[PDB]
This record gives sequence, C-alpha cells and structure tokens, in this order.
Amino acid sequence: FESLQKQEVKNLHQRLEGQRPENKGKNRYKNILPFDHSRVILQGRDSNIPGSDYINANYIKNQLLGPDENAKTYIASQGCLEATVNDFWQMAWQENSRVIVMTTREVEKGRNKCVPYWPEVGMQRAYGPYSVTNCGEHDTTEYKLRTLQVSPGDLIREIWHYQYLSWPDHGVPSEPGGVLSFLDQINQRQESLPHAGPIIVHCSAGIGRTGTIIVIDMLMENISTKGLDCDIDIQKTIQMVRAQRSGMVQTEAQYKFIYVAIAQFIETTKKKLEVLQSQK
Repeated sequence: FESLQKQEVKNLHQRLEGQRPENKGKNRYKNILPFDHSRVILQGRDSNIPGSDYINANYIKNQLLGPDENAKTYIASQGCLEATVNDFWQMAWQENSRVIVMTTREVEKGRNKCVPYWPEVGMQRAYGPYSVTNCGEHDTTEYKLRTLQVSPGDLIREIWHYQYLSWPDHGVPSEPGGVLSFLDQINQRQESLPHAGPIIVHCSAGIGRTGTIIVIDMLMENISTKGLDCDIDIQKTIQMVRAQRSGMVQTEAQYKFIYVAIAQFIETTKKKLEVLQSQK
C-alpha cells in the first residue's frame, strides 16, 4: 500500500444486478432495486445461471465504521414474492439472521404486500434446503410473534418473526409507541444473542416502513448508548441509509414519523430516571 489510495467517495450508486433480465420476476417495482455494493448476494446458487445469486435486499448500518463492536446491523428487504420466498430463507439462513421484522400484512387494500414464507401453526414446510416449522404464535395488539425453527442434519436455529399489522402502508401510525414497544421486544430478543447476525427488516418494496423503522431504531440505539442529550441528525441519518438502499424513508408522513417516534422515546426514556434527580 501507500498514500496511493483511490479515494472512492460514494464508491457505489450502482444497480445493474437487479436489472439483469432474469431478475424481472424477482423484483416488485421497476425503479426500486438494490445497490450492487450493498446488495445481499445469495450463496449456494450456480455461477452458471443468470441472476442466480439475486435478491432485492441490502445490508445497513450507521456508517461502514465506528463505535461498540460493529454497531447494530439490519437487512432492508423486499416483501417475499411467491417466486422468491425460497431464497429469502437462503439469505435469512446464510446471514445467520435470527430476528425478523415484517412491517406489512401480506395484503393491504386488496393490493398484495408480501407473500407468506412461514408454515401455519404447529405445521412445517420447507423452502428449499431449509425446513421451517411455525412452533406457535404470540399475538399482541400491535403484533404477532411466530416462532419458526429452521433446519439446515437437524440443527434447529430458532428465528423470531415479528410482524407488525397495525402500521398501514397507506400511512404512518397515529400517536403511536407500539412500534417503540414493538421495537423494544425486537431489540431485547436480539440483545439476547450476540452470535445473531443481521436483523432482517422488510415491508414489501422495502424502502418505506422498512427504512423508517430502521432509522428510528438507529436513532434509539444511538441515544441509548450515547445519551438523550447528544445530537440527532435525522436528515443525515436518512441519506446515510439511502446511500445504502435508496428511497428508504419513502413518503412525507414517514420522515415526520421518525420525529414523533424519537421525541417520545426521548421523553419516555428520560422520565425513566426516577433512578435519579440530577438536581445537584
């Protein structure tokens, strides 16, 4: 090496992979694809079949480097296509993901959103070289906790499917905190498995409820381990996420929901200090 260093600023705006003609079916919208540089490549597939290693999903994190261990990471994903549920599990398995967030009811307003990729309760079904059994739901007001048990050679990996059904693609929740109370549980279950790889977040297209959800979570995590007094650059966080998977905070009410999300998490987590007065 040397000072000889190709300063690759924004080394990737690239998106040719999901343009391959073979992936057409593997995408739900034409303009909404994953940056080849942050795209999560399916392993196993044949080096000699067109877009074999493809999925419209991307990795994500504050920035490529920094604090704690490699700070918390997610996978922004596109709601399963019947034609692509077999390989979501390929990436879920392969990414050692152990927690899953699905922020859309399969279908909303007659318009499909995501396609089931889990078996019915007490039942099993295998998606490719993986056999998952839905061990039993836990349905809170705002969500339903499925408890799949995927299997390679029975080597049960337990994954948690948190599905949010109260936050409609046609509009952010009202004066909620159920996505905060929903993000807590999701957060403590991951806070319960270090070996746990990338949490997998997704809606359908994967750049709206998904991207919002992930940004809030990025803000709540930062304030928690750094302080409710530190700087919060939501516009900045957003572009640093869009530099990963463009579009992320897709519509008006959403960008403005990250604000309503944060400010309550901040007061909530600040009246929690009955543990202290700090009134010198």
